[PDB]
Amino acid sequence: TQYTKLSHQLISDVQAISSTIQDLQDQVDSLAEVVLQNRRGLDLLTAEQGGICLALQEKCSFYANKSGIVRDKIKNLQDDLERRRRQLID
Amino acid sequence: TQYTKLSHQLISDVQAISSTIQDLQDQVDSLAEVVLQNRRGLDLLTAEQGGICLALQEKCSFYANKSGIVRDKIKNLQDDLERRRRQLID
Amino acid sequence: TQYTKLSHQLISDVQAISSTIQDLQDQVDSLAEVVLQNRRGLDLLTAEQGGICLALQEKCSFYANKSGIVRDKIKNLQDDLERRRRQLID
Ligand SMILES: [Cl-]
Ligand SMILES: [Cl-]
Ligand SMILES: [Cl-]
Ligand SMILES: [Cl-]
Repeated sequence: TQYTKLSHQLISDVQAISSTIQDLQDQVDSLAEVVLQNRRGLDLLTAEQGGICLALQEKCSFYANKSGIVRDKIKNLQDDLERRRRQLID
Repeated sequence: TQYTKLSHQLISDVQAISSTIQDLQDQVDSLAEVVLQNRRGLDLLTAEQGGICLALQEKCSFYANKSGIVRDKIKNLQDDLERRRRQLID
Repeated sequence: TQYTKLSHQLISDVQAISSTIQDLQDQVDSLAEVVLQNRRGLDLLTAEQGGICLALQEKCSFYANKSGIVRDKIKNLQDDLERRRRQLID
């Protein structure tokens, strides 16, 4: 009874954590669309300067997206929790 | 002894993870304020064009905030860990 | 056999979660560089107005970075998982 209970608690905690990580990736993705449109906007406004990075005389920063990596890992983890719940009944 | 130890370890890990998720939401919220002010700034600069999205001739991106969802879930999880610690003593 | 198995599962879950949190911090850091360059860009374009916040007649938003806090916590957690794996063999 004790081992399955702690097993159940682990699955529940990991599920809750996984949904929260999804929420964070959801926000990062949403915010990133706004930020990259803002960069396109600044590049438009400074087109004659060659874009905002050249206007600033700076090394240019670009976004390194990992949305697919995170979403796959979370889905694969959630799929494993589904299997684990089943085996606790069985 | 073993079961409470693994129980203790689960609670400690989940607590540490939960604080790190809070940190991520803290940064997302902070960065989002900067990004949305940047959008207001671009919309001001291109007011005569109808704002930055129309100036870019693009579908307009807006931010989808989930801060309250995440913060509630984390607080509710931390509250449960508090109860679990108590029951391990009891 | 059961206790080490659930112990193993906890370590594996926490490891997977920790890597995903790293991914999120990686994206936040990358996106933050783009956002802060965008702010410098807007401040350049509105230099005569005193920068974008004064041009907007708004309280100015600045980014509160916690990258080092998160990365340390994750590395320290991963180091502990390494020790725990070893003790499960021993
Ligand atoms: Cl489990
Ligand atoms: Cl931005
Ligand atoms: Cl527990
Ligand atoms: Cl463990």
